[PDB]
Amino acid sequence: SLEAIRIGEINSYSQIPAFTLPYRNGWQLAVEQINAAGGLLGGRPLEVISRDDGGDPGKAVTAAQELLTRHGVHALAGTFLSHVGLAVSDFARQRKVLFMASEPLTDALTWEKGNRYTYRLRPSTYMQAAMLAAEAAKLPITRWATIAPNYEYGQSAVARFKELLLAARPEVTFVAEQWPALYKLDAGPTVQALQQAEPEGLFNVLFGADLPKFVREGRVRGLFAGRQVVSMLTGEPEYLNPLKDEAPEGWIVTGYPWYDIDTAPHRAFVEAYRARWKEDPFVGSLVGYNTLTAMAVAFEKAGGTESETLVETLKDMAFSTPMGPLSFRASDHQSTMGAWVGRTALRDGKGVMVDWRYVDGGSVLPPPEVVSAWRPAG
Ligand SMILES: O=C(O)c1cccnc1
Repeated sequence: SLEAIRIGEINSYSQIPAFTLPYRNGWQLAVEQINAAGGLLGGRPLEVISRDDGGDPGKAVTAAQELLTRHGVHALAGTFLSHVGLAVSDFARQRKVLFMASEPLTDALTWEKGNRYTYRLRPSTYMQAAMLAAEAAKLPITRWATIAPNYEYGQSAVARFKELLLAARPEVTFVAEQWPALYKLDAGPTVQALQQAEPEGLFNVLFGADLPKFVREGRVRGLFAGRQVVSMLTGEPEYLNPLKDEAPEGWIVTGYPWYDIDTAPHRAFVEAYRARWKEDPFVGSLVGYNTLTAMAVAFEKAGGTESETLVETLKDMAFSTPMGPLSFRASDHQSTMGAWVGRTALRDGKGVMVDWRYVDGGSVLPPPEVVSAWRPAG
């Protein structure tokens, strides 16, 4: 038996299965394909040992330690919540082991709290806020209100949206901010506070379980009528689909219009996923698939599992995905994975995105010289 290459993956399987179950389907698909094609480094099988974090930073770090000390994993991967990602990243820094963050979005993972051992796949809060702020900047309104879950992710998303919109439109004013605790939205009073401030536009960061509550209560109380809504992640099917015919219309969102992407590599992924799982993909599926693909490429290009070489190998490293080649920047360890921007609509009683475009991640990233200086000096 040849020794496996082992990846320790940690995620919120118990807390946000809407994302994490299709995500696991995606990374498992990638692993199966890699092993069927001969494995890595002369035939070594790729193995993922996965753990639940309960959506908790402490539990995630305990899991990381167990993966290292009981299973001798060669790298860590995953997480969903931004503060959980930050905790696992700091642990990885201390232990000098690769951590490939998949889904946590805060730009703090690559910038303010960036480190040698941490790389991150998905487009960050900054990146998605840049996409959305550029759209908001074209609207002939000035009065904005924000609503976001009150933890690292929501805080970063709102801070970046405000910064980027104000830079484009110095006359914009932010007339209200609402900060429900994650998964604990008190919809009535929150909606009323937004209405009271008489905004023209709303910027929303609620996702998952919080989103339908906000959509429904906003509608009941007339919050959305005559207002523009700009909303991070709302076009991702894991959040949009459960709303069914109550999906919001005309919102400007980031999301994943997988049903309408016609390019061959993406269709190949959709069909391989459907054949394997008998389910449609969600954005989590693409995230899982890309994460394990990128990691497999890193091991293969490194020629081994040794941590320092592995980390060096990822600098400016390209990897093929269902959306074409992506790379990890040497400067901030951020992948060039982008997102899709467009408007929500109903199609046959289901939420979809229309008038959308793919925005490559590089196009909304500051230059390497700029981001390098935002990282810790040691
Ligand atoms: O906390 C995060 O980074 C987060 C929130 C929603 C979706 N993906 C990531």
